[PDB]
Amino acid sequence: SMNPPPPETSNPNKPKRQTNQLQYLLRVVLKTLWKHQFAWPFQQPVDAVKLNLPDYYKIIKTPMDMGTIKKRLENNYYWNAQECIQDFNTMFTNCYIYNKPGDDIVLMAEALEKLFLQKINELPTEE
Ligand SMILES: Cc1cnc(Nc2ccc(C3CCN(C)CC3)c(F)c2)nc1Nc1ccc(Cl)c(NS(=O)(=O)C(C)(C)C)c1
Repeated sequence: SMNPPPPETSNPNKPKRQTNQLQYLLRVVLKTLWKHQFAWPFQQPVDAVKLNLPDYYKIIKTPMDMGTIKKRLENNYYWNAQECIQDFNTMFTNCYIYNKPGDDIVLMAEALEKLFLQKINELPTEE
């Protein structure tokens, strides 16, 4: 059961912007989660072949990970902050959909999500 191609991170025809909110999502939100001790399972797309999870991409149909988010922010791929915030939320929700309460991977996502929520609570107003 192969891995699908990763989510898109480059598209020259996509309208995109650099807003102060998107700068905050890279410089504060992404950077804080990325350096966390629990970040590594989320730093790249799930390799469901190497992890022996043949059902993963049959259940998770909108995959997302912080490696993809990092590339999108570095490429200024987004139009607005909500688009990027949705990518984070997709990543967390996907984790809770696929896994069981109290699993190690869920505990790791919950720690990252708590920090995520604390940082987006202080999202600056758009200038
Ligand atoms: C982002 C994400 C979401 N969902 C899952 N679900 C998952 C569920 C079960 C397993 C094993 C399957 C064979 N079983 C024998 C043990 C468990 C699995 F490999 C992964 N994985 C994720 N990313 C990830 C990336 C690298 C690794 Cl090494 C792991 N492994 S892990 O066990 O979750 C960890 C060591 C606690 C981090 C996960």
